[PDB]
Amino acid sequence: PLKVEKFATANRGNGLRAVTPLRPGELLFRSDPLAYTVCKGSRGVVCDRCLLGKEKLMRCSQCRVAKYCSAKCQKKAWPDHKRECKCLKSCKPRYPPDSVRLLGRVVFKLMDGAPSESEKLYSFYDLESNINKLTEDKKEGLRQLVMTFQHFMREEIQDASQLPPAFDLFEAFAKVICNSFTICNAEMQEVGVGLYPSISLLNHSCDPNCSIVFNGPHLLLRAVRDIEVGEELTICYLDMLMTSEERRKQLRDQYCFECDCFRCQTQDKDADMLTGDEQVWKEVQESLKKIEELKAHWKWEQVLAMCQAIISSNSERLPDINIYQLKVLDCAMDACINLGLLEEALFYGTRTMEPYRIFFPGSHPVRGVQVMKVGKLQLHQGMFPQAMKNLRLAFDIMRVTHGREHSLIEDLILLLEECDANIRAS
Ligand SMILES: CN(C)CCCN(CC[C@H](N)C(=O)O)C[C@H]1O[C@@H](n2cnc3c(N)ncnc32)[C@H](O)[C@@H]1O
Ligand SMILES: [Mg+2]
Ligand SMILES: [Mg+2]
Ligand SMILES: [Zn+2]
Ligand SMILES: [Zn+2]
Ligand SMILES: [Zn+2]
Repeated sequence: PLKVEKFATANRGNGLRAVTPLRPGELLFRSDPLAYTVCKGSRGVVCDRCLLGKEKLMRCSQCRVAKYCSAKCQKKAWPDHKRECKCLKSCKPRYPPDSVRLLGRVVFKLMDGAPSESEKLYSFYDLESNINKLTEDKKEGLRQLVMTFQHFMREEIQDASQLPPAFDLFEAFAKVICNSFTICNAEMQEVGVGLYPSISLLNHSCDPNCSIVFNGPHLLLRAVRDIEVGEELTICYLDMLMTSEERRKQLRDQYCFECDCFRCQTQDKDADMLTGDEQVWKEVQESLKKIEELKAHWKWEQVLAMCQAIISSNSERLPDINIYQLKVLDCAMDACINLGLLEEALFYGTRTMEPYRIFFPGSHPVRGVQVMKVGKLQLHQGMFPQAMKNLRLAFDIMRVTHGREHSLIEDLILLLEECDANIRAS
């Protein structure tokens, strides 16, 4: 009962295509990960199982590394965590890279696990390594991860016979880097990384016809536009606010390919993204490196301090459509929400609305969540008609990008019903 199938593309390798016409919002695939792990920055912040930020987490007794929101989450996570727990324990104080911890879970899943439904269309052994396209610097980085893995796993795995029969650690890491999915929360922090081999069949487009959304570790693949029978299915591997030059570099470095898509050919939106004095937004772009690092580690007061020094800077300022200014406004909004400043969060969030409409496609999950947060801030500050307009716009987007299978849609429906009741009382 699949609406999608694997096929061999001409120049792109393997891909995924529709066997039947698809309509916007239609659910193509849903899977749990083959393996996944919390990211280094969100470790000890978000529950290891459900990846939700909780006010109270508790450490696993043995390793004291994994943290859980509930006994339910540690029990559900115990099969995945059982063997790595002894590895994390023995390697303290040192914490392995995310890719190393992710591959360790892959190895344990393949060794001790039943066949994973995540592999239905495509398996881990099928994944693209792009090894013959790797530069010598990339290969050396992989060699370092191999030795890190051999150190990190030395407790559980001392020899190749404990690895799967065909398993080559160099090839395995090459596969992990190109096939890893980043799991993000509503604040654009990356809370986790996981492998979904069936979903790895989707080739990239900067103008994709599909989108992925995450509910905890659970992934949902949906069509965001009408798709003809036989048409290849694509997602965007990258953040939507990047210049064609930035996208080219990232797609080269990580995925070893050159994007020929129409947006990259025409440098679509590049000029509008870079508006303002070039010297000014180079300095903002440099500051974003530190700001987004603080955000990855969930230090909001420090994020807001740096963001205000930009938005409010005595020195020259940039238009809100400048993508680096826009990223700063977004980080400030998310800091104000966590720090409990709603008026200021709404001020920043309101300023991101029109730029988000321009830069994000018609239905994109990032924009849907952004509009939902703004409408939610407006509702709680008691602007009902403004909140209702944005909550309805968020629903128009998120019914396509998220769908009834996503828990956030249920929350949005409750916000709409509350906002509507307030308007009718007036
Ligand atoms: C988490 N997710 C993002 C993983 C993607 C794994 N693959 C896709 C499936 C591949 N075709 C396969 O056979 O397994 C990427 C790889 O696919 C190629 N690829 C893609 N999109 C191109 C595109 N638009 N143009 C050219 N090559 C593309 C590229 O080599 C690139 O590393
Ligand atoms: Mg190849
Ligand atoms: Mg946001
Ligand atoms: Zn949990
Ligand atoms: Zn443990
Ligand atoms: Zn492109």
